[PDB]
Amino acid sequence: HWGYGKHNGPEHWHKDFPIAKGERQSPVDIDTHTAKYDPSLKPLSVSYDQATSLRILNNGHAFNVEFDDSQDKAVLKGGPLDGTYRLIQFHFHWGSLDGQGSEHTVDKKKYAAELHLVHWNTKYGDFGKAVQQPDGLAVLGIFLKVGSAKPGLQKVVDVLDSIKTKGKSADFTNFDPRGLLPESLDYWTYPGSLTTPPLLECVTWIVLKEPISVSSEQVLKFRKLNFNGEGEPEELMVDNWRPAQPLKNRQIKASFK
Ligand SMILES: Cc1cc(C)n(C(=O)CCNc2ccc(S(N)(=O)=O)cc2)n1
Ligand SMILES: [Zn+2]
Repeated sequence: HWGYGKHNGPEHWHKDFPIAKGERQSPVDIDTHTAKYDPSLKPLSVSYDQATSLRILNNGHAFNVEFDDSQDKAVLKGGPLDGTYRLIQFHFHWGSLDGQGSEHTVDKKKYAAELHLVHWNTKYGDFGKAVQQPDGLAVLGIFLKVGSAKPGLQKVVDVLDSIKTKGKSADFTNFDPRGLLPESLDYWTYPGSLTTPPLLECVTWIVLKEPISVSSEQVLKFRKLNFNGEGEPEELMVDNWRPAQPLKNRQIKASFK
């Protein structure tokens, strides 16, 4: 099965998922000089005040913080989006070292990690139908750099020892994802894909320019997670990021000058 190893990593995915070599794959490098400011882009509207987290899961590739998406609660709208998108889960991608881990890059700069807040377009009724549509998902991407701790991340960090290995989950209620948001909502946007199999070309990417800082200790705890299941040889969950993919016939737009 696919993963983040030397024999099943990103360069192999196209054999089972040949959309891997498609026209709108993610992530990409954001060349900041050639992204154009688009004055028609709107401010991003992030409304997380009623978000209801339920559970955190080690799925063997990352951990997902899952949300109850059965009511109109935690929604993303505005920005480049038409309509409204409901938060279903967030997760991260990170490195074995501070100098790598992000999926998107900025003028080739790799950040230590990247947070993905995943939302589905309500007009398609559920996530599984949304991923079949070219405007089905909106993923809010936020870079992480190592410096001062992020207080709003610590609750996630401290539950990780309970979900060390693949297939483990833990209750995770009352987590407020507003505590993971940078001060500024300036962003870049482009049409792309899921960054893990099935690599479906269903995402409007919204990547914030301002990173959040987390401490070394916080990322170090991400790096103690395991890709393996309990009772199997330990494989640390590190370097769970896909490299930048060809931009092809796409424009990256900036919300800001
Ligand atoms: C029920 C159902 C049906 C499909 C195709 N699912 C996923 O694709 C699961 C993977 N979802 C996913 C993958 C990558 C990303 S990312 N890394 O591009 O944000 C976000 C969500 N789930
Ligand atoms: Zn992701």
